[PDB]
Amino acid sequence: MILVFLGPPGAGKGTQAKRLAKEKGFVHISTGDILREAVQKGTPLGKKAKEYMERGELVPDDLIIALIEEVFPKHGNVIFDGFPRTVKQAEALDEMLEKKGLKVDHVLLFEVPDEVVIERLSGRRINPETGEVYHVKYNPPPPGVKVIQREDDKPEVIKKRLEVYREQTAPLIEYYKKKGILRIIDASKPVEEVYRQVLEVIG
Ligand SMILES: Nc1ncnc2c1ncn2[C@@H]1O[C@H](COP(=O)(O)OP(=O)(O)O)[C@@H](O)[C@H]1O
Ligand SMILES: Nc1ncnc2c1ncn2[C@@H]1O[C@H](COP(=O)(O)OP(=O)(O)O)[C@@H](O)[C@H]1O
Ligand SMILES: [Co+2]
Repeated sequence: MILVFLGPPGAGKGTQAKRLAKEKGFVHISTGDILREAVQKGTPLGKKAKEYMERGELVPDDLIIALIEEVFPKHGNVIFDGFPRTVKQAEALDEMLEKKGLKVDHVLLFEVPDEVVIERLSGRRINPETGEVYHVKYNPPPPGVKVIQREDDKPEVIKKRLEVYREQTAPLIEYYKKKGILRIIDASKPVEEVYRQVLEVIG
């Protein structure tokens, strides 16, 4: 089965997806994670993407659409996490799945207010050795463990990513609600609670 996790940055989409992949064996496709690997490796995608990312802008559709083609697994259930981000991306995803006799089964919309997303992101910390994600207030790193804060988690960039989310990504809500596959999630709640609600949604 094929899920899309949709919603603003910091809503908790990655936290839930990684949890789901791990416990239920979903294939977790994180375009954010994939892109950062590429940038850090200086691949051609990496080198081109870098500037858009640093600046809180969207990497161009064609690049991302091709990236998805590359990583989409022949078998397994799939969580799309951070893709699609635009209407053009969603149209292309539909056609790709189609050629494979597949489709998007559920779009989960992680609803959470602007106020909450700023607190989630500004406090997001990463363990660079394992890539485990933490938060200063809600799930603090173990003492003596070194962690970084991502550049795009800075206030100015956060502001721009929110803006980008509202302009380009938010119209996906109506796009999927149209298909009758959009389920709403209350992403404001604690992790365990948001998680139980994700499980109930997907049966
Ligand atoms: N589907 C996509 N289409 C275009 N660009 C993307 C996509 N996914 C990620 N990116 C780029 O990578 C950056 C980091 O993505 P992501 O980790 O999903 O952001 P967030 O901090 O909101 O989780 C995005 O701001 C964007 O520049
Ligand atoms: N339900 C929640 N309540 C409180 N904090 C959360 C919750 N879900 C995630 N977080 C924290 O908020 C930050 C954003 O989570 P993340 O999954 O990285 O966001 P997204 O993937 O939607 O961009 C992370 O630091 C994470 O540890
Ligand atoms: Co993420």
